Amino acid sequence: MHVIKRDGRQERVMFDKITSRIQKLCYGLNMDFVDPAQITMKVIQGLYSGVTTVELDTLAAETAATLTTKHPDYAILAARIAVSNLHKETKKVFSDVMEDLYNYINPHNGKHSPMVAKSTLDIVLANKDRLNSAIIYDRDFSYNYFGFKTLERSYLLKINGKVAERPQHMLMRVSVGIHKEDIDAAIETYNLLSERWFTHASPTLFNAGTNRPQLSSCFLLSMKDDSIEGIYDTLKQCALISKSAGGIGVAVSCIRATGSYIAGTNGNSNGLVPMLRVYNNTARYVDQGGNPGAFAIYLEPWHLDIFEFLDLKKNTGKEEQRARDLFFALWIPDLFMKRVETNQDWSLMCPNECPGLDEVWGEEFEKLYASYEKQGRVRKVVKAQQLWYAIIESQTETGTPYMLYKDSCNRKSNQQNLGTIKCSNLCTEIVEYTSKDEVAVCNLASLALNMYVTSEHTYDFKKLAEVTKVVVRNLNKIIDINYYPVPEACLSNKRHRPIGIGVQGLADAFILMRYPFESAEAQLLNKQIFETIYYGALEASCDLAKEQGPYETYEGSPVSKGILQYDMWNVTPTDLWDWKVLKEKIAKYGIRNSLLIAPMPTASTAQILGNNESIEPYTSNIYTRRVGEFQIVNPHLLKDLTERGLWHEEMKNQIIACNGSIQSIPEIPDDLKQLYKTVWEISQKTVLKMAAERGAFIDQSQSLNIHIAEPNYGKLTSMHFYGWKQGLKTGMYYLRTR
Amino acid sequence: MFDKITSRIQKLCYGLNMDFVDPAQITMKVIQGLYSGVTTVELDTLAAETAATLTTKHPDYAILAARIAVSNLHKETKKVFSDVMEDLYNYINPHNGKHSPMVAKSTLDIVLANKDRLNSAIIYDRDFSYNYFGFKTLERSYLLKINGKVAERPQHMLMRVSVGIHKEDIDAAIETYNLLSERWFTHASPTLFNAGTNRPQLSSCFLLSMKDDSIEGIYDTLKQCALISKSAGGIGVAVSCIRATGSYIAGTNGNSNGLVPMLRVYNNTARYVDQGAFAIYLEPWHLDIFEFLDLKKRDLFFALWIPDLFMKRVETNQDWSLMCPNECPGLDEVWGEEFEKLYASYEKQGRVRKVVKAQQLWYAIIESQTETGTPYMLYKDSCNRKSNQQNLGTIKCSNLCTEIVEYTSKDEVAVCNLASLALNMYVTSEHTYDFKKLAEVTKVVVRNLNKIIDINYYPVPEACLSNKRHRPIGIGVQGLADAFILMRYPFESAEAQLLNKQIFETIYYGALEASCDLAKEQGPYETYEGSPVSKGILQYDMWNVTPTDLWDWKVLKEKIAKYGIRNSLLIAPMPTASTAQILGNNESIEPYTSNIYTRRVLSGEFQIVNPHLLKDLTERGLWHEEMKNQIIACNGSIQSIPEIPDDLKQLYKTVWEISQKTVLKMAAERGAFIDQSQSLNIHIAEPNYGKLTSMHFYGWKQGLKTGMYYLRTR
Ligand SMILES: CC(C)(NC(=O)CN1C(=O)c2ccccc2C1=O)C(=O)NCCCC[C@@H](N)C(=O)O
Ligand SMILES: Cc1cn([C@H]2C[C@H](O)[C@@H](COP(=O)(O)OP(=O)(O)OP(=O)(O)O)O2)c(=O)[nH]c1=O
Ligand SMILES: Cc1cn([C@H]2C[C@H](O)[C@@H](COP(=O)(O)OP(=O)(O)OP(=O)(O)O)O2)c(=O)[nH]c1=O
Repeated sequence: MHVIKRDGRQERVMFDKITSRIQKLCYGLNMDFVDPAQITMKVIQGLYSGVTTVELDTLAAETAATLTTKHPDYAILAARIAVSNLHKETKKVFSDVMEDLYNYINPHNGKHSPMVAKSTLDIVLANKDRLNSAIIYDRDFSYNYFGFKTLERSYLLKINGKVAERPQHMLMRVSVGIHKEDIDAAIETYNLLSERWFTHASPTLFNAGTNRPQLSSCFLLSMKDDSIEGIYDTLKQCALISKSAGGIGVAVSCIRATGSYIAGTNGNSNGLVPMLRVYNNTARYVDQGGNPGAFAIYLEPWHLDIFEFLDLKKNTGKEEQRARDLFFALWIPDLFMKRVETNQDWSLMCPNECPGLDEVWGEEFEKLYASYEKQGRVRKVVKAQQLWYAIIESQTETGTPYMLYKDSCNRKSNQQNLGTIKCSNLCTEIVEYTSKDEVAVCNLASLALNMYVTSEHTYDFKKLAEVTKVVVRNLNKIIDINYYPVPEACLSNKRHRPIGIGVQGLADAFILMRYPFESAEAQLLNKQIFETIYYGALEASCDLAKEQGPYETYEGSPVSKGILQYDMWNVTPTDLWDWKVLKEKIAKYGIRNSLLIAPMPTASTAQILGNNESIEPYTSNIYTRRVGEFQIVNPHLLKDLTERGLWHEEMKNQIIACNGSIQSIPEIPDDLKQLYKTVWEISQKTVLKMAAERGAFIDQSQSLNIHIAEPNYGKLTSMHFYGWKQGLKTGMYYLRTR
Repeated sequence: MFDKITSRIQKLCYGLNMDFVDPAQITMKVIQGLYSGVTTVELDTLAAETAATLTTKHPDYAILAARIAVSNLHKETKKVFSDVMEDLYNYINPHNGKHSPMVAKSTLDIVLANKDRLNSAIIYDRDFSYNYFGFKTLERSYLLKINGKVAERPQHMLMRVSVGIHKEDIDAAIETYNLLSERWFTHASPTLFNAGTNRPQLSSCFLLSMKDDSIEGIYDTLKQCALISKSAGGIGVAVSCIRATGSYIAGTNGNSNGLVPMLRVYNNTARYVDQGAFAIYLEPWHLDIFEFLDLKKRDLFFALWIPDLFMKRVETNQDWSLMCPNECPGLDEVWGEEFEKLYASYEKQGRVRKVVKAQQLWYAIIESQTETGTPYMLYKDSCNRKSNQQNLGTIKCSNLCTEIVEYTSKDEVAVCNLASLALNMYVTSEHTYDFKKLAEVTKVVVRNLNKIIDINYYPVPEACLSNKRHRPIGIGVQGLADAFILMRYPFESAEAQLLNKQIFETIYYGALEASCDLAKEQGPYETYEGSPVSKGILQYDMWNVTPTDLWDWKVLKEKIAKYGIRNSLLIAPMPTASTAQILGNNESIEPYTSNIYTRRVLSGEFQIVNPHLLKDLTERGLWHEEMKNQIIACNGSIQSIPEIPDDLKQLYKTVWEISQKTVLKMAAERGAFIDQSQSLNIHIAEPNYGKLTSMHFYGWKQGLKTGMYYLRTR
């Protein structure tokens, strides 16, 4: 028939032609129920006397995509269809893409617009010879579809509207954006970024090697002062960060509660309820412009406005008086948990009546708080369980507030010497020091935990621990060259140098190592997996101290005084790793990095390489993405449903009506039922259990979500108090129900 | 006892024309207190209260109601100024315990040395000069309050204001006091508030230009904004410089959300920081102009900064290009016959983001005004061509009240510290106007306001740099309505029109003669050289209005040509709401809005009628409880009731039936002797868009700076 080619000529569209043009790609697929026949069918069964070739692979790719439910290989295939009709549509070699990206011109103004950077490009052509050939473009056939169309949507820079990079072109520029002048490691960084041994978090990918590269995600802000001059110089600070697309965690603990005396202008303060709507509208003002930004507010429960802090995301409320786009978080000191569970009363205080109440934690905070109580100098006295179910009443309504434990989050941080951490980040994993002239930042890089497994289901620990070895130096260099939108951010992270190495797909990891997520083997691996990262991190940060000198303010720190993160948890480690010689190695030289581990949640940067989204296990065995609107079942799961033939259309529909609960239907081996157990089914005691076990080797904190489709009050009460009781820094990210 | 209170009562009824005043009916309504309880002051509490109720019978019951509250304010306040000042600095906040000096050591110290002459120069029978409703606006905020109890007397606060301004200058202090106390004028509200206090703010005015289009500049304007709302200041903001909705963002590759989500951050800011509200000045060429008049349809007041074109292409039924100040830069920053050439550029260059018929825009503004009242109308190309800061550059906005027109920049956020004139104190018991002292008093006020410039604690250093060079001062007025009424003029009359020419002339040449005097002493304001008046041509020349033979300006033109003036701008009629709800004079320059009005004192609601109306009504007997109701039924109008000699309903007519054609008339006739603008309110309660279209243009055809403040309906 009738398709106009890549030319401008015509070709007889034939089934024999297309089914073989797909057979060109199907390599690395068990091609036993993978079948290029029945792609071509629905395609040709709509092929009209028209329709070009690329605009036929629009059909061919998006059709093999929808038929991923037949096998998780079809997604990886539907990718190559779209990728190959991106390859023949994209410039073939790297230096030619880069040169073509800097000479970019904006057709609105005519203003010459450097997509990349002169700070980068000129080092790029400098090694054009080997760099260009050091790119295996056969590695963007290793991505799955639903990840690739997270890639091209916003990760692959386009020119005037259409794609300008290939995924490898994007990955190499990233590895060039990081090391710039360095090449022996730049291609090394690429050579792990490409075959997905890991990834840098979202912003490190976008504008690595653009002019003023902004390589940092979330940022942290303590309130400058208890002053409008300090407040709006804080408000400016964060508005600037959301300019440069930055997540933000703010300690607003420092602020005059509602009804607190103002000496300067003889009125009472308005509290945070009005002060925070200011941040609310700041958020959906400056997005970056084109989807919205949002900041995580960290108010400590001793603050008089804590109840009204909690009324703030009740679905639909009181209009002129309520905020939405802000995310809320609790920076909880041990004491509150204590006399909730002892059911003794609780004092609510103003940080001005009771000054310096946010800049103190733990045993030091036990008494300073009780000192005001004896003086009588508090505003509200309420039974501690009040504030407690009122929090749960807020969480059961929404999912917020977040739950961080200050006197667990400060007890076990390497930044203690700098003072009290008054807050965490947007997604509650980063626990760094913040102040008037300091706003520490997140240097983030996900780890694809599923990749370090043998085809014999044994773990490749000594490679995980040296990939991190590379991950740490990347994030170090990122600290220097990263554009800091605010001068304090620089002169913070330039000081402390905290980097946050996150992980993803430990959902997938447990599964592909053949472990049920709950098993006493997972458990048993969950240690060592995070022993591995931390070890490789400390080992890498140590080699860096002996080369560039320990960060500003290194000694004073827990490690400089000779006692490490797990030692703070009293959780003595496992003997993979000879920790004695690491401590000693850390001891002559030091470390370059204040904090290292931060299991940060990754969504887009997880969607991209098919791993399931942070540390959380699979939520629904069958789930969906939209870029049509495609059904996708768990890869792993269908991997085994087909190996032994228990997957039909009279099975797919059964699992959908289960929310992935493949536990009901008894034609599936209980070897798989245990293994692919949806997170809901998992009594979450064990998840936080696990978190605490792995948290011992986490410098900062870990963004943990909690899933119970049927959330009671005590069944939520006994949840937090498990996590807090057994040591966690971050108790809960979101609450998911239905 | 009944015969004990009535004695206690006209022991204060002196000066109150005792025919339609009667002391017994006061004692009668208070005996409902029934005694067997109530202190010695609770009596006098509701006794004043009772007298204030009866302003309905005579405006003298109000003045009496004052003294009652006042004579039992002096009872519960010690009687000497230096004492009051002493306890005001030796104040301790007992919620706390820390030392909190409510006045200033820097001023007390100044008080105690010149103590013996200051305390005696204070006349303490001038608190009796105020009337009740004025007195309890005073009670609330102006009189400093030691531990809840009023620590000051009106005198004690006013002498504090005098001493706060002159500081070491005592001879000029009793000066400013004796005409502050004899109500010959008054300073701005924040002045009377923190004059002589620790870290004093003496300004409200306050203007702001976006120091950029960038976030960095958006929030250092916002940082500045909250800082000023901290210091209890209302701001006019120039936001014309800001990216329209969707106008391509640079390195973030985003597109702008434009104005609306921005102003919402300012909205919320304006509500977060009280101890307030901001005005936002957006020129009609900005693209987001339609997303602009829907926000009004909130804590922000809105305003258009209109160039001559927009009107010229609204009459002529001609199109209109809405532009982005980024595609079409420097567009807000240019004015007049020149601006139209720059605007017509991007017209021909074609870079325009949305073009609509200009009259559609226009009625779209009338649609927002009829509902709300906003936006304020101020004519750009009509402000700068008649402004004395025309040399410093295009003035890009006005204040939150639209009387101030001052240059604003990267670090110059102009203030216009303020003081109003009691225009009704200048009359004879021979019904002729006293122009002599009006200059003389204005002579003083300029110098005080200029002392205020030097001592004022400025919230942002940018405001300091603006006031120290320009040294501008907004000298406003009040009781315009009462002046005509005491000169026995109708507001609309031609001898209202004579006099109003003259009235602002004497003020202008009173202020110019005053501003000329402290170029001698200190040296011309630094950016004098270049300004239109350093170029020997004044405000009334830019309107080309030949002044009255009243004064000899040829003399004044020629004083100024020598030494010069320490000030850039001089005249600027406020809307003196509280700042005038004290003396007994009608709010700014507008006529009597409604002959009978009511103010809410806490819980009570007292019927208060036009003090001159009733006092002329009663002179005839033709006033009563039926007359009374008939006037409230008209929401002000006394034209219905034919009993009234038709001479008096010319005199007291309300601004409703005062043909606005002719309000904007007199507004132009005085605007020539006004260095800045004028807060002009517009009043029609049944407003076809036709009326609004014709009243608006009458303004910019007549060359006004402010086309319109508020719209006012029902
Ligand atoms: C208030 C007044 C008329 N009467 C009182 O102090 C006490 N009293 C009575 O035994 C009595 C009986 C029946 C009706 C009303 C009253 C009443 O008021 C008074 O002047 N009583 C004289 C006693 C000194 C206190 C007093 N001057 C004050 O400051 O209120
Ligand atoms: C509404 C809105 C405006 N803006 C504005 C304010 C930012 O400073 C600007 C982008 O910053 P820049 O990229 O620095 O702006 P620019 O280089 O194009 O020139 P200018 O600063 O004068 O605009 O766009 C946003 O960035 N985000 C938004 O959501
Ligand atoms: C002016 C103002 C302050 N505040 C509160 C919140 C801020 O923490 C703080 C900043 O303003 P200030 O009260 O002026 O801060 P301050 O340290 O100078 O306190 P004081 O004047 O009593 O000596 O006041 C409001 O809540 N609303 C307001 O309008």
